[PDB]
Amino acid sequence: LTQQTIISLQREFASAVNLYLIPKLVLPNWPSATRFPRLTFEMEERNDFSAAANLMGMLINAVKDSEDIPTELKALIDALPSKMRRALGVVDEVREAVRQ
Amino acid sequence: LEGASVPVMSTSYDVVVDREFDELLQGKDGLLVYHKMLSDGTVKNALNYIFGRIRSAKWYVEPASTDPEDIAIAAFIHAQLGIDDASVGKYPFGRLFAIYENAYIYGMAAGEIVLTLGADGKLILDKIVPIHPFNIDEVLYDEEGGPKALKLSGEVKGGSQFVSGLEIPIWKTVVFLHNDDGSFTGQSALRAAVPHWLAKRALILLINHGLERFMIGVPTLTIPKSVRQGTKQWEAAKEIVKNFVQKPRHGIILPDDWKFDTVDLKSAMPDAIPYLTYHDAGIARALGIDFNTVQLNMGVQAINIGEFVSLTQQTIISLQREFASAVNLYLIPKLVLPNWPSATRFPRLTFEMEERNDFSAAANLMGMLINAVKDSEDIPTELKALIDALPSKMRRALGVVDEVREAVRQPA
Amino acid sequence: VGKYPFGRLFAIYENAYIYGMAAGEIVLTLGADGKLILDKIVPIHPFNIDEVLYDEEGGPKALKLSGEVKGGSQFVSGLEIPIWKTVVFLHNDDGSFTGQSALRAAVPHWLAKRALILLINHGLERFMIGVPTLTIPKSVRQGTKQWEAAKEIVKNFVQKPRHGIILPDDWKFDTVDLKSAMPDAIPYLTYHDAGIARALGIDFNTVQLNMGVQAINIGEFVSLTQQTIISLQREFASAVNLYLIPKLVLPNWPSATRFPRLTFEMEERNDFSAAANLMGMLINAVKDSEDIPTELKALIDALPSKMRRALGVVDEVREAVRQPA
Amino acid sequence: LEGASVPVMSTSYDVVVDREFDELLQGKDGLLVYHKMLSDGTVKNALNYIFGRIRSAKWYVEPASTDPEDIAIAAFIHAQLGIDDASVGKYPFGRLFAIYENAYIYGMAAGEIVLTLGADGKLILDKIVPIHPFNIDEVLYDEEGGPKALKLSGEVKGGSQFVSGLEIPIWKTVVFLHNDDGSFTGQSALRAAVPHWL
Repeated sequence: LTQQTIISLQREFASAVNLYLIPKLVLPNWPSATRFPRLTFEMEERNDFSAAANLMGMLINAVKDSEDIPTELKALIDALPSKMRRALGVVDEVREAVRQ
Repeated sequence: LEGASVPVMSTSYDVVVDREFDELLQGKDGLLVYHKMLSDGTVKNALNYIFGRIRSAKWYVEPASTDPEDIAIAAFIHAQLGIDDASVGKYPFGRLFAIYENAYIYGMAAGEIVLTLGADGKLILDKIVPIHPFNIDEVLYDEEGGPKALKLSGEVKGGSQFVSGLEIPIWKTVVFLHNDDGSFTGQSALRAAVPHWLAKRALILLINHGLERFMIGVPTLTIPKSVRQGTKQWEAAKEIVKNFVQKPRHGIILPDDWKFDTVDLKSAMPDAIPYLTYHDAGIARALGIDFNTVQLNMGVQAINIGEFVSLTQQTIISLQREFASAVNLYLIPKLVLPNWPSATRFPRLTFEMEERNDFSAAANLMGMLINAVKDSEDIPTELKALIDALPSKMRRALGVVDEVREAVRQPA
Repeated sequence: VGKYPFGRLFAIYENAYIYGMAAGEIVLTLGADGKLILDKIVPIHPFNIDEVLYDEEGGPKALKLSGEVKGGSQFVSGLEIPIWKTVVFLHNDDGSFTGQSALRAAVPHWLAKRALILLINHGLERFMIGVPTLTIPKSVRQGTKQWEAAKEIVKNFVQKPRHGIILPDDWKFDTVDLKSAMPDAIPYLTYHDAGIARALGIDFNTVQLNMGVQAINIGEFVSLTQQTIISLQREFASAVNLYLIPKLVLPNWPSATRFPRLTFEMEERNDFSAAANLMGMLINAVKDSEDIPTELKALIDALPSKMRRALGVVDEVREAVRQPA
Repeated sequence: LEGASVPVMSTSYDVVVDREFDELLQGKDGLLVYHKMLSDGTVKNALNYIFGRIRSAKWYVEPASTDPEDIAIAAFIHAQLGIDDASVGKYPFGRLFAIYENAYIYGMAAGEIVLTLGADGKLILDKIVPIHPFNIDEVLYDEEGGPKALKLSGEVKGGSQFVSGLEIPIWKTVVFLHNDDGSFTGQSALRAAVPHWL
């Protein structure tokens, strides 16, 4: 119940960074830029980790005999309905790009 | 084919004027009461929970149909709001919720919709200018009782100038009403909490006063009839009574015809805490919260707190629908029509229903679906086909298969 | 959520629940497809209904309205609308076409609660502060310095307790002996207060909520309350099915003899774990099918009633709408 | 393509002036009350929990789209902040949270954004200079009630000189407001706790 208060404060903080800071860092380097990256966070409302970890195991088992498990697994996850996708966590394409 | 034969009429009869019978809560004097209630810790605790839960409802855009054009228009709106997993969004998204919060507290609020030319050649949302009910003189109506404009008066932020009877047409605005009864009159959610709030404040004053007389005692000094005011003896009497209260360690030396005592109150102090917390917790009950916000986790209670949080969801889901209705009626058509002048049906802002925790059972079913299509040549396609064929309860438990999100996530 | 007018119908039904009856004017316009479509519902508040007019057989034929146009442009006096231009919501119609407020049976508990809060407020002051008494010699007369001193003592006892009381030896100060502790009226107050919600057919305590020693199974009392709320859902659906849907169908299909019906999913018990498990067993059975959706829908419609209904609605109308042209 | 016809207006009516009715909590005298409340053990216990949970929220950067260019720009920002599993980050990341904490306590705070030339040729974040509400005289507004600058007065740390009415344009700053009602006026989160504290 207390998380509904604290998540509101996280949104207030993110809004200020997204409005005042990020455009000031992007425009100098990309003067034509029309849309901007956004700072955001993972929603923590309830502890569904046991059920979510079990589903993660069932997804891996399904793509196990794949010639490229990472690619097939990421494809299968993005196809899940919203509640099921979000329970596994963030598939961070920006982290992936930085780690190249 | 004929239009309406019945006009919109005021909710007025006898002492009830535009839904209100109590003179102290009529018009802008009413707004000052609701403003003062925001300084109460129990009111603020309730609004923090309610407003937090509303924003967390997993907001998304449903298209008018599965037609590719309806999907395209829905994707434009998705992009305008910055729909995302945390409902952070682009700047104006958050501003709409802040205006709706003023409507919840005061009964009505609004924003001016400002468009600009996008890089694509499309007209896009530039900003929402918030309008506070303190700065609304009145709503103006046509001859059939339909709203046509807002009349505004107030000081420009910074104190450069006063605004005096400025009129803005309704078609340039989004208007949020709380609990509209059909007359286009909003009402503060705090209305039914006023009696409990007044009672709580009066009881805290009474307990504070009682605690001093039972904690310290009321000193009495009985002296001979010969002692008159303005004597050395008289000063000594006043000094004894004063020191009893201020300097208890001092002690009291008396001649044998002077008698000191405290008033016998003839019982223990009454325990008013249960009656105080009845009125205090009653503030949150009046907003439709179905768990005790003052005792919270303390004391002997029901085993299943989760069920009382689920009961509270029926109140908060109603507020989510009220917010969505206003966006769908006032904002989305104003963003679509400039770019698609022939448009006859519109995307709708909506949310995921959160009533019960069925996640363990739903995740287990999700696993059984994946296992069934596992040896498919294209698992995503087959899985989405199988899900849309499920009976309603089973489909909805898995979550939203968001075709608009899918269209946006198309790489160019 | 729906389109704008959907929500407006629920707001009108809410007025019917509170007051006994309410109504809305149905306004149609020409759609892009050439069809007559719903334009809007104009809500009608019972404060603005003079009466229902009846034919010679006691069937309703019109509403007579009086009220002020919103914004105060003019007063409307005895305006008559035929019933066929309206949706009418009655709460608990007994067969006579007379609605009754759901709040009727709560009035006594509401009056008792208000009277008890006044009585407790008054009692709490006399037990918390005390009623001061001052006994003085017969010689002390009104309109004297001594008389003012007496009035100042009793006033200050109430207002300024830290002040203290100095008395000559033939003056006696006391508080009235009430001869017992204050009676605990909280249980009787909460009996009447919680009684307001009992009178509306709610079967859990809405005043104590989660607090105090209780039944283990709160869920069963929420299920009992569903029998009240499902009845209200049927009352709402009946009015839409009778007054609104035929008015949307007949203009476009003048020969129409049968009509679609607004309905809802029955929510009585939480059988979701068992139902989700069965759904998994059905899928596993048709898994090696060349067309799983078709075979699965065939198998589900063949299930016995309890088992079919537990899975939810197989909505053929939703399926038709979701057809891309 | 029409401009706004309605200006931003103050939340003021009768005794309510810019959201506040109690004289003892108006303006900078108000800030002294909220500062004193920080020495209360129950206030500090609550702020420790709230501020800790905010920083622990697994912060990351979402791109404007799945387009490779939008991903590239998002990666630049990710690198500027030093996004990582513990939300430790590079020096300035932590400074933004410290400034937001002042906004929560007092109602508003700010930071000056300073850029420098990076090794790659790009303009990069050099630092955020924190601005405390004790050292803000006022926000300056345009004719439509939009904020344009901050006017500052205070003593330079170390006591070298007093600064008097220094003006910084808003485009050189990040501004944090707590619970902005639409008027660009923040409010202390501690406001509703004052009666219980007394």
